[PDB]
This record gives sequence, structure tokens and C-alpha cells, in this order.
Amino acid sequence: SKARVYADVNVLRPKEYWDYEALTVQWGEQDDYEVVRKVGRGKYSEVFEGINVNNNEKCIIKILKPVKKKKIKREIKILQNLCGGPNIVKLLDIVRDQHSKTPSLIFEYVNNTDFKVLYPTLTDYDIRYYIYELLKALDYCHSQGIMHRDVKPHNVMIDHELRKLRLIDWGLAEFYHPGKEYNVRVASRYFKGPELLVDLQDYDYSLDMWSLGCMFAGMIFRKEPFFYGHDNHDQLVKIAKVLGTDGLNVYLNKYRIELDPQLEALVGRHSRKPWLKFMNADNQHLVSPEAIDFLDKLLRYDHQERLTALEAMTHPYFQQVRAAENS
Repeated sequence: SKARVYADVNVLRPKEYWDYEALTVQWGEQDDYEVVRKVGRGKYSEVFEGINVNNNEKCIIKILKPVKKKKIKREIKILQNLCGGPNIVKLLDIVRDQHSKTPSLIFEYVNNTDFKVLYPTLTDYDIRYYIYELLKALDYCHSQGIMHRDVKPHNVMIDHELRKLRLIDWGLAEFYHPGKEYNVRVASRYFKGPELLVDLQDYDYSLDMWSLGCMFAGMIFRKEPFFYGHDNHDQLVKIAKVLGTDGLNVYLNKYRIELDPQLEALVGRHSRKPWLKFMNADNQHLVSPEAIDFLDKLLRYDHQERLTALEAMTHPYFQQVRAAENS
């Protein structure tokens, strides 16, 4: 398998672009930044609202939990290569604590609303709008030869007042190289594509499009998250019970994948369920046939069949957002 687009980005660029292990970090001054309050955390870090003591401007301080220098260098290089891209978080400085040598990444401040409370109030247009803004970020990073690999609501920060969106936490992101076998232990379970769940390691940018599709389905059907599996095997089962196993086997046969017999039996056999069946009274105002058409073109087992981020931005579902932007 290879990416259908941007497959040669890292082939054509200087090895210094993608050879993140050769990174030399120019450490800043830890004292330039002061923690104000904790605003988030995950397995790999804690995130704080901070203040830049010099200009007294707000910023974000991401304190990294203990990990190999390789993973730290990877996130830093990706952030530096993407800096300035549309809707990409801006890495401003990198500092470390002397004694502990705990690294912190400093970002421009981002002022988000809890997705669990925001999403229920989004209008159909807001959905279309925010999804389009997220697409810009994904098309940009893919175009720069990078896969995010952890698209989920928690990593999409939205300032609803200002209608500003930022794709954050590049800690799981990787550089795309044709034929490379990547680790499938990426993304949040509910947003993992089938390729991850069936051990297809030579995946690509299209993984992020499945994740986006999961988010999107969640939003239009008001169902967070949409595919609610308890473990990785259950995750594929829940996907199979919607998409159907026919397409699953077609997919498995095309890429010559054999499922684990245990997994094969959990999955079983299931007919495809039309998207409309998920329609209900709470979600009805958000569910145009254009919504369904777009969603159906994202949530495909076959990563090669999925819309690219570029194609997605041009789907008629987004026509009003494009018209508005074009002024």
C-alpha cells in the first residue's frame, strides 16, 4: 500500500527535514514562563495555561512526562515543520528543568470549550464550518509529509466565540515514507481505523480521514463517540456491525490480511446498516443527504478509497463554507 497523494514529500525533501533523530534542540529559558493553572492532561503530558513573564501574554505550557528523546525530538521537528500552517498550534519555545531535565513545550495560547458541552449546541452550519477548518489543518500536514495519527475531539480545540480551531497534540504524529511499516498502536481506540485494528502497518495519511469521519459521524448523529468499543477487538466488531462484514472481507482479501481466529469469531457476520437508520429526533436538523454522502466517503474500510483531505474540502457539503470564505 502507498498513499495516493503526497507520497513523495519526504522523498523530495532534504533528509534534515524528516530525520528527526538528528535534531539539536536549542533550549530556551525556563524562567521566561510561569504556570498559571492546569487545563488538561494525558498519558504523555500535562498542559497548563501560562504567562510569558516578559510580555505578560498568555501562552500554553506542555510539560512532558518521561519518554525517550526520540519521541520528544519527533514532536518538536513536526511542530517546527508545520509552524505557520492553517489551524496548526504554534510552537514558540522549548525549555527544560535543570535538575530533572523535564522538558516543556511552549505554545501560543489557545482558549477552548469542552467539546462535550460545545458539540450539543453546534448548528448544522457550525459543524460544516469546524469540520472544514479541521480539514485545512489535515491537508496541510499531509502535504508536508506528516500524519497526525490522533485525530479526536480532545485534540481539536475550539474557541466558539471566536470560531477559531486548532489541531493540537502532535505527540503521536509521524513522517510518511512509502512502504514504511508503522506502529499500529496510535490514535484513541474510538478513532482507530480498521487498518490499525487488522495489523495493516503500511498505512498512510488516510488514517486521519477515518478518524475525522468518526468525529463527523459523532457530531451529525449526536453520538459520542460513534464507534464505542471496550477494547481493540470490540472496536472492530462495532465497526463491522455498521459497515457490514462483506466489505471487511473484501478489504482483508485485497490487502491479503488474515484476521486472528479469535477476532474473526468476535466479528462474526453482519449485514451493512444504512446510515439513515441512525437518524433520530435529537439529530434530525444536522443530517442532510450531503452529510451522509460525505460521511459515507470517509468511513470506508479501504483506506485507499477514502477521500483525501483535499477532496473532502471540495465536497458540496462544504459549499456554503467555501462561498463564505471566498467573500
